[PDB]
Amino acid sequence: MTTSQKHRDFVAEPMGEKPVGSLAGIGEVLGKKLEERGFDKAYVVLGQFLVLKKDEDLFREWLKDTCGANAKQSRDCFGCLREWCDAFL
Amino acid sequence: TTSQKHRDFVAEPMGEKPVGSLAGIGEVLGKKLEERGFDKAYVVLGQFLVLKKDEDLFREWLKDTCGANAKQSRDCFGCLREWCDAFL
Repeated sequence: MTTSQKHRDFVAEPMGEKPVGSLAGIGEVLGKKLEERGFDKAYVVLGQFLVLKKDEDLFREWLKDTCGANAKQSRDCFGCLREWCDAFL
Repeated sequence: TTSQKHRDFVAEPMGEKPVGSLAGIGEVLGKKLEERGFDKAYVVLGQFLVLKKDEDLFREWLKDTCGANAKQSRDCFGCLREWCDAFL
């Protein structure tokens, strides 16, 4: 296992109303910027991931443009949503 | 009241189900959604989620996007809402 514990905790169960900061790669700084843009719950970011048809390039670019995420942060967030979807969607 | 199509959709994860598996989305609406990029049910779920599950805005978006009437958009909203309550 090379993922974080935080990734593993997110992908282990339905997300319900978890805040956006429950996503791997989304620390307090990125989480506040996402909340200020209306992406306050993790499921709203899931929504964007799905509207983009789970495309890595589009989602990771969107995250960068929306909250300033760097490459590692955006990879971690994408991977957490991708594995959650494989488990639950 | 619900259709069997609704109950079949809300009973299980949607995976890669086509957009036409959603209650309310018949052959005509489905084609118009596919033409606009919403080829899978989960892409419409995505829009429902981006809109924070807001009934008025989602049903209006669906009217604007594929011409859904009030019953079709009612049916589609209700199946996504109940799916999310079971699985999200």
